[PDB]
Amino acid sequence: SVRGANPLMFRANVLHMLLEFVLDNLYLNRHTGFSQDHTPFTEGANLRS
Amino acid sequence: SVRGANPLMFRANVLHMLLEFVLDNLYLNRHTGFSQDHTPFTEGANLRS
Repeated sequence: SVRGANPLMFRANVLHMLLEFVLDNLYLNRHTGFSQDHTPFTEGANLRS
Repeated sequence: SVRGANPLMFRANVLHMLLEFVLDNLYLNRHTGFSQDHTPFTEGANLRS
């Protein structure tokens, strides 16, 4: 069945899933730049772009 | 909006304005001639022409 899955394989699958969840997130957070807020919504904070 | 200024930039703007107010007035007062006046109300005064 295409709509179905075998339960005894659940853990195996979930595990591998988490493994990719990690692999796919292995990056360094890069810094971009800002601009001061020209409105009064915030007290002149620096919003990242 | 074309019309309308931004209040948070008021002092900033005003200051600059005062700066030009000074710069535009940085001159020496030149001495020009006069004329001896005999109008009844300013009799004998030397008005600068």
